Amino acid sequence: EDPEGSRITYVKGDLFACPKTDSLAHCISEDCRMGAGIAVLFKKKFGGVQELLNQQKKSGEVAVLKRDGRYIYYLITKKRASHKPTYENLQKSLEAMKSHCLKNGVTDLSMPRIGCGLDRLQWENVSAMIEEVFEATDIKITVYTL
Repeated sequence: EDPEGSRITYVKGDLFACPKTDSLAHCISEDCRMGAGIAVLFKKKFGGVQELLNQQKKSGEVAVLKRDGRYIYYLITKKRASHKPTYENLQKSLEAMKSHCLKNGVTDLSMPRIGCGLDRLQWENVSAMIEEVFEATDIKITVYTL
């Protein structure tokens, strides 16, 4: 009797108070503008705007910063901040993140309800997508809501 446990755990609280060893993820546009929502706090806490731009990542890719021995993943899901993401680009970006996690030994991720709220995707779809992308890995995801 060897319980895998849930892929996704839900926590009411502050994403940025997650374990310091967890990597973090959220969604941004190719323009790397982080002027609304939780992105504002990613910008304040981790910076990296020019470093991210220099990676020249496109929709469906992931830009990455290393901060304090773990990673901050910038899922590039749309071209511009005022646009809306497709599920297809979100999936591609998550796959990209997964492959980086696996290459770099990341086993624990924390994130908000990615794509949802202002990006106007439906959480039931995103959670299913996360489950599909991370199946057959031992990467656990904690999703934070204030």
